[PDB]
Amino acid sequence: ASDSPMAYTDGSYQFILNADNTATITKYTGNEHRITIPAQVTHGAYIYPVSKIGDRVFCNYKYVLTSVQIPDTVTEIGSNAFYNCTSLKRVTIQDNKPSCVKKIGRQAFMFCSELTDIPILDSVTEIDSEAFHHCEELDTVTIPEGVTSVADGMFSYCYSLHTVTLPDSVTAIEERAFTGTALTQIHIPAKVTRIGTNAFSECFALSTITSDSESYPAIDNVLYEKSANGDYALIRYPSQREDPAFKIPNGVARIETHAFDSCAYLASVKMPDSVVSIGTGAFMNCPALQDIEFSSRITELPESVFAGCISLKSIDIPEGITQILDDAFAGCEQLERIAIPSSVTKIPESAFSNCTALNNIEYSGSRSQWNAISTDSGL
Ligand code: NA
Repeated sequence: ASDSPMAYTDGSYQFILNADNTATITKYTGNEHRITIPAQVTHGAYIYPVSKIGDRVFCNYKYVLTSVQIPDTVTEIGSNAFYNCTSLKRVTIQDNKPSCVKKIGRQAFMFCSELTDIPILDSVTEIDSEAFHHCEELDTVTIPEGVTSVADGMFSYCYSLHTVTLPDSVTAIEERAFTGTALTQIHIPAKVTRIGTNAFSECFALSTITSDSESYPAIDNVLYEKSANGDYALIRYPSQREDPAFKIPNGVARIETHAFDSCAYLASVKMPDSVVSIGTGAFMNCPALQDIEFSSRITELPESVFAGCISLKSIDIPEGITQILDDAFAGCEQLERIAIPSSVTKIPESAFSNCTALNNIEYSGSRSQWNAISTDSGL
């Protein structure tokens, strides 16, 4: 269908009729700053309980909006229902009754950056992608038993969110689910079998990691992904961990993207030769990082790998690296010396951008070989 179903009006609300003799609110035509979703609507000879807030009803609401009250008849909140309601403080249940909300749609509260009170989460079984993306004032969240995954970007950039309780029923934490949050600790429940890329990237306040998952063990307070073949990928080193040095264990095959981003204290890192690849921005914004011992089996320095590593003074790029990608050392203001092997044939101009102390480039090849290095790479 290229059109939505036939809608009726009851006061400031429009609605459609559901197959189970309930109604879905599809439009709001008022301009209140304190919203009360109706528990019932009338059409013809019948009264319909309101079971759903339709997709986008308050999406980009142009008027001032501070609070929303939902009746306990509502079992579903549509996608983008309160998208960009940036002064919305609270979403409560009428008469302080228990929430009956079971499903929350994609981006339902995305950009509700002042939202602090959300009791609608208490009996939910499904929450879709980015439902609380940029809810910058949420402080603690409890996901109830019955939720089976944390959908992608669910709490991305929830800057105040310092504690999240995940239930035993969660089997997946999707991509970017907690990117940029204020989590001080993480507990991975036993049934987690998938953690998506950057689920814990930019977690600047993280100090402890615990896990009951055999697929995602916490080994010496570091989160890993363990593959069926026994290989491990290091996925999250806690940024607030105070140890000046860390040696990545033998048996780790990959340092995943942003695994060591924003480490406030880490000064020295050592890689085993089992490490064959490093993800984008693996050590970005590590301001105390001074010494790096590389694996002999890596062949690339990925994008932004050491971007913002402002204490880095000297670095020896291992023989066998064939390319140094965009922004690899961008903003390394104290970098004075870099040894580049003749195997490096690609270095974009941005790789050493804002490297004002850089006065000693030790290149093991000839001037002709140096001039043959390609400076081409997209963004
Ligand atoms: Na090598």
